[PDB]
Amino acid sequence: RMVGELRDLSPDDPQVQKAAQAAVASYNMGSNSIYYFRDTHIIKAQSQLVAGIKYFLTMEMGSTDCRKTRVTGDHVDLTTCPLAAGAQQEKLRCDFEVLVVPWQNSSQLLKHNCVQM
Repeated sequence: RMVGELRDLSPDDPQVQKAAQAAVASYNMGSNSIYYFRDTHIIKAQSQLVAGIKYFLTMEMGSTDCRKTRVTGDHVDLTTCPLAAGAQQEKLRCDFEVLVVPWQNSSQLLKHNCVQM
């Protein structure tokens, strides 16, 4: 078995960004809201070395005006989805654990825990 150091990374790190996008996309596939949520801010980002790499992300999200009825996943561009304003506006502070392995393309959201703000 292989277990490594838990290290702090920059939120702007390009591989942290991909992990975040995989974390958000997985949340939307399993969330109860009609609207797609979107990452607004990445607060903290750590990485741990395993047979692969685990990414421990603390990040803020926001509900959008984009709906699952009108737009399907895998074909949704969250950059074209505006944050909902008033009445619907819902914010979440989420902890994400993203596993990335070399033999796979799709990263996995292994665990999550969101908390309204």
